[PDB]
Amino acid sequence: IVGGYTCGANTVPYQVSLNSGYHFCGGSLINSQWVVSAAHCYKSGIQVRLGEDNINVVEGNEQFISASKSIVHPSYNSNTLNNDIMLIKLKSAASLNSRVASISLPTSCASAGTQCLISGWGNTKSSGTSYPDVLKCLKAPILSDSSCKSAYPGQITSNMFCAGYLEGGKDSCQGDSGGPVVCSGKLQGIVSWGSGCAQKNKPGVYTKVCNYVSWIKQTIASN
Ligand SMILES: CC(=N)N1CCC(Oc2ccc3c4ccccc4n(Cc4ccc5ccc(C(=N)N)cc5c4)c3c2)CC1
Ligand SMILES: [Ca+2]
Ligand SMILES: [Ca+2]
Ligand SMILES: [K+]
Repeated sequence: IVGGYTCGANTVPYQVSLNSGYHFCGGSLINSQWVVSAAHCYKSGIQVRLGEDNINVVEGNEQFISASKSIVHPSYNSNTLNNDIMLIKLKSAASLNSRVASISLPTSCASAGTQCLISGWGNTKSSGTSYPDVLKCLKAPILSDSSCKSAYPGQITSNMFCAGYLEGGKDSCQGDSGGPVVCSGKLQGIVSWGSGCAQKNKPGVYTKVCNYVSWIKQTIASN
């Protein structure tokens, strides 16, 4: 997150860190046994870390649970990032508390201009590299589809939306991938891609979750 603020210890309780010996992507807990992240974050040997603030210090609220199963969306296209979503099932159920909570699936898509909260442990530099230890937060509005498509000609699909600032300075970045985009208390997006980070006229692109609700519900019920 570029141009964000320090959220504060367990302020985004559904935020998950995917670890494979190091943090490599964010995720969102949708229930005691399932996490939603991006298909581009797919990897073997995933450990899910819940209730994390500072990823390099154990402050005692953490729950480290191995993944038993990974399911990348059937139509995921690594070339275009269309359908950038994966489900991750936990070996054992997480213990929900004030620090570890699940986020609800959206019942409908959100409108352009709706304010959202994006979070993660990604790079905080527009151009440079500086990874934080504590979770960063950022408020950003959903952009109009026209603005999104104008910004990335021939690359935006109906499964994507843009959020951020056209004037740049604030965005998600590498390290935030797979992370939640929460608008009006529902998971509306997943940090997917972009052109650099916080650049003028290059907002963040997010997987449009509301398109995936029956897929998520059905997949979960059968696994
Ligand atoms: C050909 C085509 N249709 N494309 C559509 C868009 C897609 O963009 C991509 C595709 C793949 C990768 C990729 C893979 C490994 C490591 C870093 C990679 N990056 C850079 C990358 C990755 C994640 C981001 C999250 C947020 C932001 C952001 N500004 N908020 C930028 C990111 C940049 C990519 C950007 C690939 C090109
Ligand atoms: Ca801390
Ligand atoms: Ca910690
Ligand atoms: K990334």
